[PDB]
Amino acid sequence: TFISRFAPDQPRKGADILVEALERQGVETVFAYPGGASMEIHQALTRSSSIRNVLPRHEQGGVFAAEGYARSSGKPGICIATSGPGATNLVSGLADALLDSVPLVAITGQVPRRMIGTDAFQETPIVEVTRSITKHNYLVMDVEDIPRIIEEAFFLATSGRPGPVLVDVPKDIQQQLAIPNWEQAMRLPGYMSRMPKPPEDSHLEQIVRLISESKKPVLYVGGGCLNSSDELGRFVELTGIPVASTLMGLGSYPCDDELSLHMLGMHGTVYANYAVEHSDLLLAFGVRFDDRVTGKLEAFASRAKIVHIDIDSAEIGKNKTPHVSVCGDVKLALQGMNKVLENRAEELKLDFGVWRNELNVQKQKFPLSFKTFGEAIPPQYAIKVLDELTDGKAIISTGVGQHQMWAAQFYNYKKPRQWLSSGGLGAMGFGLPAAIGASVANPDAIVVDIDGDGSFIMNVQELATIRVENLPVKVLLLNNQHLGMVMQWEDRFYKANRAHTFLGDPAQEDEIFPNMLLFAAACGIPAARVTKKADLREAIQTMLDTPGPYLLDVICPHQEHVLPMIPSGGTFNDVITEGDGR
Amino acid sequence: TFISRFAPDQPRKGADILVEALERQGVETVFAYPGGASMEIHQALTRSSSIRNVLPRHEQGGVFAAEGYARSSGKPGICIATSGPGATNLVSGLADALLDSVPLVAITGQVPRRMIGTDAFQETPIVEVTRSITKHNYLVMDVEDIPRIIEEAFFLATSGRPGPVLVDVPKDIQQQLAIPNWEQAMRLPGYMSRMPKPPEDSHLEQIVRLISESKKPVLYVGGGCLNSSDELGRFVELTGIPVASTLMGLGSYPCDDELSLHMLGMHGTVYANYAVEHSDLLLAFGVRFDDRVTGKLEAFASRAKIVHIDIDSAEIGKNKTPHVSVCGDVKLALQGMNKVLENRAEELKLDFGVWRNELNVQKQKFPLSFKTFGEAIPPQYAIKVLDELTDGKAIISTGVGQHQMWAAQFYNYKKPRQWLSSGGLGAMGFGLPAAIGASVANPDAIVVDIDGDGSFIMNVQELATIRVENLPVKVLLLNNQHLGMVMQWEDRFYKANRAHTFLGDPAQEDEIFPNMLLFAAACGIPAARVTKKADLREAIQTMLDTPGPYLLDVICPHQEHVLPMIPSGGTFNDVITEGDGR
Ligand SMILES: Cc1cc2nc3c(=O)[nH]c(=O)nc-3n(C[C@H](O)[C@H](O)[C@H](O)COP(=O)(O)OP(=O)(O)OC[C@H]3O[C@@H](n4cnc5c(N)ncnc54)[C@H](O)[C@@H]3O)c2cc1C
Ligand SMILES: Cc1cc2nc3c(=O)[nH]c(=O)nc-3n(C[C@H](O)[C@H](O)[C@H](O)COP(=O)(O)OP(=O)(O)OC[C@H]3O[C@@H](n4cnc5c(N)ncnc54)[C@H](O)[C@@H]3O)c2cc1C
Ligand SMILES: Cc1ncc(C[n+]2c([C@@](C)(O)OO)sc(CCOP(=O)(O)OP(=O)(O)O)c2C)c(N)n1
Ligand SMILES: Cc1ncc(C[n+]2c([C@@](C)(O)OO)sc(CCOP(=O)(O)OP(=O)(O)O)c2C)c(N)n1
Ligand SMILES: COc1cc(C)nc(NC(=O)NS(=O)(=O)c2ccccc2OCCF)n1
Ligand SMILES: COc1cc(C)nc(NC(=O)NS(=O)(=O)c2ccccc2OCCF)n1
Ligand SMILES: [Mg+2]
Ligand SMILES: [Mg+2]
Ligand SMILES: [Mg+2]
Ligand SMILES: [Mg+2]
Ligand SMILES: [Mg+2]
Ligand SMILES: [Mg+2]
Repeated sequence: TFISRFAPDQPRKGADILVEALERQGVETVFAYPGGASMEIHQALTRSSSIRNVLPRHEQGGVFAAEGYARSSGKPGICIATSGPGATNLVSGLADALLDSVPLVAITGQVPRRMIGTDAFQETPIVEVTRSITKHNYLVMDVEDIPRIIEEAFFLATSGRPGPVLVDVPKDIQQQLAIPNWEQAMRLPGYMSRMPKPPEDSHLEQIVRLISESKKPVLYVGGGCLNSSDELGRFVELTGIPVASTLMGLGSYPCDDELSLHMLGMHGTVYANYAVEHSDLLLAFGVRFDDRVTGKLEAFASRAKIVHIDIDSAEIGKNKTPHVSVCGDVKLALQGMNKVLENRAEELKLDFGVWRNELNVQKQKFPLSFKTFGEAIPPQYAIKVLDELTDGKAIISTGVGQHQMWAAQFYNYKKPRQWLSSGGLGAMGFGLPAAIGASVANPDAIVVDIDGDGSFIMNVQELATIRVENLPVKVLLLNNQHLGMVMQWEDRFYKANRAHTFLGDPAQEDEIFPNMLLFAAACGIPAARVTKKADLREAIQTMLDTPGPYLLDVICPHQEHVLPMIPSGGTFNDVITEGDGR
Repeated sequence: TFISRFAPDQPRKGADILVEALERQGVETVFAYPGGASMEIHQALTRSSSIRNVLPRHEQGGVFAAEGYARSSGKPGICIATSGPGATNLVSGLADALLDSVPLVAITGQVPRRMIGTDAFQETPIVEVTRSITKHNYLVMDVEDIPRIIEEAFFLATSGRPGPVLVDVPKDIQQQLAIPNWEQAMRLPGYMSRMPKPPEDSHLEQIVRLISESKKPVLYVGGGCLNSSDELGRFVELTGIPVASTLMGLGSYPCDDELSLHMLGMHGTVYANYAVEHSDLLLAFGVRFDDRVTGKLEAFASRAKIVHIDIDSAEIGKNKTPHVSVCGDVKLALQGMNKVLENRAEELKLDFGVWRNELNVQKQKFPLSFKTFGEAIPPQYAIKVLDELTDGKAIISTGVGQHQMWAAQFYNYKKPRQWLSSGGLGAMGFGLPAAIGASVANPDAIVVDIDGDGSFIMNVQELATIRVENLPVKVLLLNNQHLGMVMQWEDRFYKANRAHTFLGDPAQEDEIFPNMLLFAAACGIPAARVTKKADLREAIQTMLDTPGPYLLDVICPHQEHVLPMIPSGGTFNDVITEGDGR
């Protein structure tokens, strides 16, 4: 049973009830930054012997760290901020967690209840601000509600389609004395009654039947499969269907595998987008048919029967209309379909080697390619060397931009939750704090933040967090001195007319600005810069072998372009396969 | 103490908890119309021996009756409707109660909690629909909340500025068994901490001082004074300040009194609007400076020091900027100012007989006047005869239109809560149901609905309610066969071009259509029609002397106009004092 630090008849502060509510959820780590409206919560945290606090240097760092914790572990991430300016600094993280379906519980202090609505000191209506960028939120109006609301928040954040839940706690409720009741029933009758049931054998056998009748099936795998790598891998054994993955699904099926078509979509491989373009059966498991993937919807999988299995009924038929649909956990659907495939194996005689051979011809004519100019370091090459020296077992977090795409293309993720990247919102500054959360959740792992120079500086203050918490976070900084992805679009569509994409100092144009090594130096983090491709392998090896945190500044020619590229709203026939800024 | 019909350890349905919650509030009458989602509440009502239900024939009749009950008694009116179409039929009454600050508690049944949001049978999101036309509303999500929410609803409806509160109760909560806790504390910390305090002697003596320094003071009295007739009357004794009343304030100060300037505003008396126009001190007690009263705001009381005493801080300075302000109960402000005036009486030497004489000259040159054409019945005359034959002691309710203004002008209300009229929203069909509620709340009173033919037919179905409940409701129907007030504006501003204002039958143009006597006949209510002014006095006398309900159809020439008239947005110099539709 659970052991409380208080007697069952002993009144204690609401802040102490809230912390014990976290303890009763199995919480061991929080990311909490103190302020006036949350001082009581922070005092109660020091009284907890089972919950560790990682103090960020910015609440956006706190929420992004909670995301990295969640994405790398499957557990909910918990961040805590004070009222007013603390709460508003969470907003980008809440939106990011909602768009990527990341389970997250955010607790904000609030001004006393009687002060609400009066423009009080450090008051913002955070429940109103965040209603459209959270899965649910609460304003606690009585200390007796703390056990129930915390329980509901964790249940909502982690069940169904996961997402962020914000709990706003007025300071007077934190100080009120009460005796908690941990037996209160949750008040989610509508939500709980609309929870998907395990899929029926009726629907599952229709799918297995559709597979046997098809000649060109393609698996279309996304973020919803992160807990189904075993079931999915078994499914691929029994069917031999090639696997195309989204940015969010990377690693659900191993990238180094022969049946892997790698990533599809705007910057997906030519052969992955080819497969979807010419398929007759599209198995869309745990995906939401977003515009980065589909392009022009009418042309996406235009001659395929579309099977869509999603745990969110609101996603089924939202953009692309499926032929067959299953609303439920893809993990269960895979388990059920795997049994059918095992028994009726010899009756089905599944063989797609002719389709696979057609795709492997595309895989040989159009592989992912990069150019090497003299001794300049290709960013693609740097990530490939990191893959080798870490044996593809590192947890990878990124910023947003060209380096993000290259980290997606040129690292072979073997398991899900190695890949931590902001996909739906695409928020710069995510990589460094996310690596902080992933390292705390996986203390023995290799954690590398593959960051861009614009993204890295946005939350550079979290270097102090990495040092103080003694986290072995590695930073592989692909430094092209530009806002690279926006620069690439300037080259393609605006005649290379630069509009504020250069991040260096124009007074000293040929100097690396700023000097990221001194940012690491300021926080006592060893660092180095590498410029010549000949030095890169030993440089990365040094970063990995040096215990504790390390920053490697990898200088790269800025004229590189992420390829291939299907322009926004385009079709497969519009794919760009050559060119850069030279 | 209170005696429950259940043992303190005996579980009972939520519906039974809700009814006992009403009993514990002192509720004796409700206006409840049954439907599927509220059947449990109606079953629980039959188990109550202290609460009577008056079954309307339309839920709009139910809410309007609850209004009449409230306006005529000072107690909150309680109406109950089922989900969906029952709840939506309350909407006009909720808006009407909010605009006129009438205390009201509306209970709606709702579909089961788990069905909410699914377009279920007879489901409408009534809490969303009514949020902007109620003072507050609730969606009960647990049977344990019923005692607390009902207590908060009555507290909010009746404290501060009164208003309607809607409580939405899902059917599954009505059926759930529980043991109520009647000791729960309310959760209104912000509202209760912002409640006005009793006025300080600091503010009150500044006002008494401002009175002594003024030569032309005018009292400007409205709906906020309905509980202050004694204090106000005493205040007028000590100061001799003449009293101008709004439509909502009629009867706070007696109309037959010599210091009474009667009603001000768009259809106010020439002398009341004169006083405000030339005053140097305007005592605005319990008023909200609405556009019907002020006209062009810059010209309203343009040379007066304005004292505004309102219980709602949001009203002070909303339209007209006062010089002095007191946020609090006008009843207490009057009591405090009366003490100062009593003690410092001989030191003040208050005498405004010169100003009063100037106003009494206006009162003699421009009195309220009407014309008599042959034997046709002037509506103004009919109301004056009703005043005499009832000695000004009848409770009067009205519809909306010309007859409403005439009932305001030509009846001398002696006490507040004799005058029940929809002022802010101006909802036709109010008069008949309001009379129903007033009669139930005042069983021994003379209750007369002075109604128009358009207004009366809108809720004519409540005649069945009057008969079945055996209520002595008198109907003085001023029948001009037109939508009279809109007709008057057609005459003045649209060259008498009729645009759907005629309510009779054009095929039989000179026939009274419809025959309201047969409407009364259908419901077993004695009725009569009078056409000649010579017959009017005996006709009204018959209506009054005949026990029980009675309808008197008073035929009137339609070309009458309500005078005087300050056009909308005009000034005192724009007042119209002559003309009609002839
Ligand atoms: C600069 C940039 C470029 C990008 N370009 C690309 C690109 O070329 N290709 C690309 O793929 N992405 C790209 N993206 C990422 C992108 O915008 C989206 O994040 C991604 O494409 C959508 O991922 P998804 O389809 O797997 O759905 P997700 O966002 O991962 O959501 C999961 C889906 O599965 C469902 N689900 C969740 N759990 C379960 C379960 N247990 N069972 C069943 N269903 C479940 C959810 O309801 C939801 O519909 C890019 C992002 C950036 C920032
Ligand atoms: C066809 C038609 C014509 C009309 N023409 C006129 C007209 O010529 N003249 C006219 O006067 N009206 C007219 N009206 C009515 C009108 O539109 C308004 O209802 C009325 O003028 C406003 O009443 P009020 O100023 O007393 O404020 P109310 O609506 O009665 O509200 C009361 C005010 O006092 C405050 N208050 C409440 N309780 C207290 C308390 N205990 N202590 C202190 N303050 C308190 C409230 O906050 C509020 O500000 C007409 C209506 C109709 C339908
Ligand atoms: C908080 C935030 N602000 C601005 C953004 C708009 N974007 C991008 C995009 C694609 O989302 O535009 O739609 S990418 C990008 C530039 C990235 O600079 P880098 O870190 O150096 O990486 P690289 O390897 O050089 O490309 C910008 C400015 C963004 N997403 N987040
Ligand atoms: C629900 C409703 N619908 C329409 C209305 C618009 N109005 C009016 C007004 C002033 O509010 O117009 O602004 S008054 C009026 C006509 C009144 O017909 P009567 O009952 O016969 O009385 P009378 O003695 O003849 O004048 C209409 C149509 C209204 N207020 N309520
Ligand atoms: C420099 O002022 C500081 C500084 C610090 C460190 N702490 C606080 N704490 C409070 O002021 N607490 S409070 O009484 O409940 C309160 C009353 C009114 C409005 C807000 C409010 O809380 C805001 C949270 F700060 N104030
Ligand atoms: C002709 O159908 C009728 C008729 C009558 C007289 N009563 C009811 N009652 C219910 O259906 N009750 S319910 O099971 O809780 C229910 C379930 C689903 C949706 C709404 C709902 O309630 C709506 C209220 F009617 N239905
Ligand atoms: Mg089929
Ligand atoms: Mg090479
Ligand atoms: Mg860059
Ligand atoms: Mg003064
Ligand atoms: Mg006469
Ligand atoms: Mg009429």
